[PDB]
Amino acid sequence: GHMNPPPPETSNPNKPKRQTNQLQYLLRVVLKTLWKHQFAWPFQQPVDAVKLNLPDYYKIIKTPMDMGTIKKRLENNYYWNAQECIQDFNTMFTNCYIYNKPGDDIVLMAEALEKLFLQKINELP
Ligand SMILES: Cc1nnn(C)c1-c1cnc2c3cc(F)c(C(C)(C)O)cc3n([C@H](c3ccccc3)C3CCOCC3)c2c1
Ligand code: NA
Repeated sequence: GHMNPPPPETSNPNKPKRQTNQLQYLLRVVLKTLWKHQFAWPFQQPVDAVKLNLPDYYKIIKTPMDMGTIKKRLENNYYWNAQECIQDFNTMFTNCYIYNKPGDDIVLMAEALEKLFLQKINELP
């Protein structure tokens, strides 16, 4: 009846690459801190709508994003500007709030990670 879309692209080999203080901070400080949070595990890979039986997930969410994709993107120097990476983290949180309702365990988890994300991102060098 329903299948998953392909996961987001994690490499852009025809684009030029660079290291900046903000991109290193996004990988080694922001992503590293969120990845090891007690409630990070549902956000470390794309939503498997097939395994989780969510046939409406990819009908409601057209810009899926997850930390596993952000991690691979940062490791492949996918981002040239730190604001592109920040936008992917914000898309991941906004998708969770769009699909789910307050009081849902996944939302409580998302709100805790979002608080930690905002604390580290507000200190962006
Ligand atoms: C939905 C949704 N919307 N945004 N996100 C980011 C999600 C999301 C993403 N990944 C997982 C996920 C990955 C898993 F591997 C497992 C296993 C197979 C081990 O059970 C469960 C997983 N669930 C559960 C879940 C929530 C609602 C409906 C069905 C399943 C959560 C997990 C946390 O506790 C509460 C229930 C996810 C929800
Ligand atoms: Na909601």
